[PDB]
Amino acid sequence: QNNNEFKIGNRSVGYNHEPLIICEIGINHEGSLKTAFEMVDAAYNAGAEVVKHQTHIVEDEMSDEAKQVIPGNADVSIYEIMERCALNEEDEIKLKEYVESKGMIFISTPFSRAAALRLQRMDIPAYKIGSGECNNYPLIKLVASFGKPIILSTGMNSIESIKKSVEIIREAGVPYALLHCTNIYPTPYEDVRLGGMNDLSEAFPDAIIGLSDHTLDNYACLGAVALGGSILERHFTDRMDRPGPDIVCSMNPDTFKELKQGAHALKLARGGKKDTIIAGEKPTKDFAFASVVADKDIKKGELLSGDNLWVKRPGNGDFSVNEYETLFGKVAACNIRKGAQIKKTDIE
Amino acid sequence: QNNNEFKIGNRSVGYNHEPLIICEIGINHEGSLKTAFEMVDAAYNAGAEVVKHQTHIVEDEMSDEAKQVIPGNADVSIYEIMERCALNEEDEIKLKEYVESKGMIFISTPFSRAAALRLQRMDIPAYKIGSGECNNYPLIKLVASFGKPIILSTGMNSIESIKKSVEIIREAGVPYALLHCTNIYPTPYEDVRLGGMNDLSEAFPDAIIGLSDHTLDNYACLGAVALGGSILERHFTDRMDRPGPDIVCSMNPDTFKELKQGAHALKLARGGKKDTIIAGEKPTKDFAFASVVADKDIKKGELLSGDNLWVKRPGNGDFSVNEYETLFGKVAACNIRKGAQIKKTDIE
Ligand SMILES: CC(=O)N[C@H](C=O)[C@@H](O)[C@H](O)[C@H](O)CO
Ligand SMILES: CC(=O)N[C@H](C=O)[C@@H](O)[C@H](O)[C@H](O)CO
Ligand SMILES: [Mn+2]
Ligand SMILES: [Mn+2]
Repeated sequence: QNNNEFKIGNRSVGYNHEPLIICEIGINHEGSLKTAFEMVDAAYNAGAEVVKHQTHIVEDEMSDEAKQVIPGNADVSIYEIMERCALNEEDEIKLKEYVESKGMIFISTPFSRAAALRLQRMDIPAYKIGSGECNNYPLIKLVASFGKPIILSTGMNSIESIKKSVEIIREAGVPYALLHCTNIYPTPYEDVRLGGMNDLSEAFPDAIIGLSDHTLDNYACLGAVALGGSILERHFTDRMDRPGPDIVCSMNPDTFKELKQGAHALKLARGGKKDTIIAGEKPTKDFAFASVVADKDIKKGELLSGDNLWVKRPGNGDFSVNEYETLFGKVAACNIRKGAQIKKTDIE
Repeated sequence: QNNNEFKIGNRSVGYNHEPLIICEIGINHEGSLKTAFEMVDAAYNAGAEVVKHQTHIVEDEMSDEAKQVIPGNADVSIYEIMERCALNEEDEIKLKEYVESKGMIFISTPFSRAAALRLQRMDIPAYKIGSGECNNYPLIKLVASFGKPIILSTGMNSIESIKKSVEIIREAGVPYALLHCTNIYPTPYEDVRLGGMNDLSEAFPDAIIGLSDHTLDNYACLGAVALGGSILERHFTDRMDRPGPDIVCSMNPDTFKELKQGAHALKLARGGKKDTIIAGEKPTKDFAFASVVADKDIKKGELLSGDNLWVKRPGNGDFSVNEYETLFGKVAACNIRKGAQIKKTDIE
């Protein structure tokens, strides 16, 4: 499919690498640092490599009007949701320390210029841009200027729209990933359109391609690995009985383990060429291919024909079924017994 | 991807249809009709639509040489294995009756001319050609002459080799499916090469494409549905404690149910276009897109610039973040308050 790669710290990312699962705890901690640590713990214990946060600073990321608009998966204002779940800088720093104290990579999504500038002071290894901010070219310009790689969610945007963000990233010269995404919480299967992944890499050949997902299970993310995705992102929780607008479409430690397992299998099985010769198939070839046999007794000097020849397993005959017809017209040099393979010495 | 379809009895098969799972009991019944019925039962009870058999007639399908060649997943001759598992015509007829008495479609794989002629007397709705016989053009010629659709496994064969079989099928004018396949029992993930599916449909645009599989689990078959497969075939057993050379890579009633479930989900999620507009995304668009706001107080008659403008959620502003730069140079008609959206009445 392709050979693009870049590193997030020490982790190589790309088609020829192990697909990377981003556990976004996001606002699932409900603004509690203690809950965020329990979620980071569940992710460590499940084998996660990367915890992603959301860096919310309510005054810089929304104007007064956001206190009157309700998101689709909640019933209060988006302003109220972020004032309730936002971690301040002192605690977000503690989150990053904790995540790395558990051996894992911390990245986050900035929603504002102030949030973007806070993460650069923390010196995170790479930056996630969410689907809302995929058309936020002034913000993309700022993050790309930090010189880290950029993982850009691409939901709710067209190729034409994304191309303007991608020109900005290329200009800064940082490597980048494009994540196909659908921003309904949760997302019906029929709205995933995994074909959108091929569309994205056909439109931008230099990009790592993966999927951000908000369906109820793993099927979409597994399908994306089969298609060549290198990065899979689901929301993450320690347990499903947590409160919060994104908990519903999150994975828990067990389903992460399923996803990590399917991702590994499909990383091996995907791709390749039809025509490749698999050495392990040879004993099956040798016994199951057909060889040309006599279909009846054939007298010395009689002509071989489609009436006195046929084909039978196994494959060690002098003439393969591929050469069946080239024996027509040839003359019997011996008496040939019915059911015997046609040997070269059976014809003049 | 494509729009090809044909029917197996009453079941429509193709990309725009529900993917079809073939439960091949094969030689798992170990030659026992009573065991074959227990396997047909487990398949009915699990929700199967199609039971596939293998139609073995040891004298017509192999010569004397097959009593000296051992298949890779066993330790006796292929001749011995088939003499032990082969159902005679009286019992194979009873199998087909039973399978249809349970509401299901019976198809089988012929391995010989006699086997092919037995199935036409039974008047099966479609024919499976296994990977061993994919280069058996004289046998393919005979089966295609029966006028039923043909599902052709394509393991251990190149595109160039398959093309000769496909010319034969097209000539008879029956619709056909191509199944990508790897004939190692069982098959490591790394040998599946799911890309071979795209290769097959790129080489033959009129064919239904699916996968025949012999890996240990469902990951491959799920990946094939994500890629657009319409037909999935695994070996089938009622329980895993059965004896036999193919039991190992078979599915049981539970894992079939998993596969049928993943197949249904990935049938919905696969395909589509990136640029499609998902109506359900609109509330997220309205709250998460940014609008141009004043970044500082701006005096009446001052010029708007990248220093006094910025962008903030939500999306109901007069100017989208897409129009951010077109506001540069415009003149303030009012006093504009810091943090307020730029309204059209704020500029001359
Ligand atoms: C558009 C957007 O930013 N969506 C976020 C996911 O990345 C969500 O986590 C929202 O913050 C959340 O669903 C609001 O209820
Ligand atoms: C090449 C071939 O015919 N393989 C069959 C599957 O379709 C197997 O079921 C074999 O009959 C079996 O594995 C022999 O041990
Ligand atoms: Mn998300
Ligand atoms: Mn098989």
